[PDB]
Amino acid sequence: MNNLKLDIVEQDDKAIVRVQGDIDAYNSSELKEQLRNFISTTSKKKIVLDLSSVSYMDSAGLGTLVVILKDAKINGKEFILSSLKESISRILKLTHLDKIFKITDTVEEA
Amino acid sequence: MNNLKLDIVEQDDKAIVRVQGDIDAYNSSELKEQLRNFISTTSKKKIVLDLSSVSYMDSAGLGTLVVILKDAKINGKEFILSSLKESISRILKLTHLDKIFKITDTVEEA
Repeated sequence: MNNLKLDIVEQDDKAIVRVQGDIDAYNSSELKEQLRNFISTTSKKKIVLDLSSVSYMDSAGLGTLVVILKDAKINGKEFILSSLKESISRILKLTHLDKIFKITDTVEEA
Repeated sequence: MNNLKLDIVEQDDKAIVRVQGDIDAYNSSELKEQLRNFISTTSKKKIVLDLSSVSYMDSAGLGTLVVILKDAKINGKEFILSSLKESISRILKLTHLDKIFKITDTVEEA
């Protein structure tokens, strides 16, 4: 159970979570619980995951993001994925998860 | 790494996979592996997962199903989820994965 570094910055109406590392079976449980806790103790209405440094995701990772999106909405927050690298934009289009996730080009746009 | 048993039946234009057990982190890799191989052998155009005995799915499980749908289509096949229990119907709705999966009420309807 390896990498996964979270750099969180809150400004405007956004809680920006810069994710370093890939989101896969080795750190998806860690990702879920950090986001879980953060969502419960932030005043911001939008939670933006800045994936600019994420190059890979596996099925465990996609499943975790899907449920985190749900947990966020349960909490009354908007969840957005921003600054995807082409490999991830690719994976989301192929699996049609782009029909579920709100996705912006840049974090500022969210 | 516990349960998971696949009862496969081919008839008509479809390959019916009766899944016994839960689709979770403990057997999602196995699930993906059997389906992968099956999808590569069968001549049926439709692959139907009869989930009537599946009571639970976790994030690893949902993520696996999403990529199996993808791999299925890659192989030119139709992938369908059928006979869901309400717990599962519930989860797919909450996560909005019902926007991705073709789901039928019964296996015969697929």
